[PDB]
Amino acid sequence: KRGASSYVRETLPVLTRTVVPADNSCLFTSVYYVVEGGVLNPACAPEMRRLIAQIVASDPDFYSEAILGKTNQEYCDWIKRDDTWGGAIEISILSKFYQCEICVVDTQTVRIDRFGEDAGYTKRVLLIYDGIHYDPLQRNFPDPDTPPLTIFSSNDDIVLVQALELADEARRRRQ
Amino acid sequence: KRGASSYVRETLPVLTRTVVPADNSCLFTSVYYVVEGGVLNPACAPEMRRLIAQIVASDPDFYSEAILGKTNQEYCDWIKRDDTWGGAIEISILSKFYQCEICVVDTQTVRIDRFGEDAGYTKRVLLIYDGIHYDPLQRNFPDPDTPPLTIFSSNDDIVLVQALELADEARRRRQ
Repeated sequence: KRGASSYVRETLPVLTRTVVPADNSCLFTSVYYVVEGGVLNPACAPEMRRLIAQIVASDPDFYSEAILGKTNQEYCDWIKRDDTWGGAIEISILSKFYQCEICVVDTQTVRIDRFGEDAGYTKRVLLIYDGIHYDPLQRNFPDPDTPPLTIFSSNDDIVLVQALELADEARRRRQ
Repeated sequence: KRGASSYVRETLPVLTRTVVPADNSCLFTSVYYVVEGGVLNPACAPEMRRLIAQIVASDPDFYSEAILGKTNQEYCDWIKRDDTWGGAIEISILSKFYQCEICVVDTQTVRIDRFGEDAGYTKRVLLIYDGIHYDPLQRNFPDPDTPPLTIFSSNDDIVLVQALELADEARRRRQ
């Protein structure tokens, strides 16, 4: 029969995805979810786009065509549209605003893209990206009381270890 | 446009499954794969079953009905059949024989079952189990030269962190 006495069971916290709506707002909704401590607000994008436009218009010395791929005013008009999709340029701006490292695991390349890698921020948050859609990641614990965590120490590299595994498994399921 | 300059890419080694045949030999084939350094030998089971029977018959003081769920002779006849499936009793015996901790991640319970947890072995190997089929796990590296690794230090808990993630993702895909 079974053998239940011949081993010691172990468990640890794991990272899990929380799914946000599959629309062009997903970057903004995912970022809000993790910097807010794990709370979905599907209406956050217009305020976040306005914030990004304010930041970019206020620093044209930095935010030029070479960075934005559009003129500074053209970019600001563009980010304020309700139909545009966010990406790396906006994640970099939001990382600086929130003063938080944003680590995006990419399931197409099995790599983490770290925004704020050298900034000395004390916290990091994680998203997962498949080339079109972003979702937020959180740490779930193996106990019934601890709520999920979305904001990590920037010295916590366990989350990076686990995120990469999740990306690798996703890319293998895709293949 | 794209934003490729605004982040630092990072990667790390990840654990991956190597698939062994979907038949009743899978425990034995998976164990051979990892203790042999990552080599599939689909013909290993008869020799491994004979070894287990020899070990059990040689220590009836320990290997009684309370451990085996059969009489010692009934167990030895049973393990030598070519149609029987291995499980925890056999993993515990093989862990002692190989002097290696065998860590089975269970995708039904999202837990690692550690055989040899307190034995002071200096190496560990990992399998993944879904309630019926075992496959071996290995560490693959993000470079073209390092071959995959199946035998870890028993102080390497990164492999446990990553295995649990893989189990969690498997149980969520099942649901």
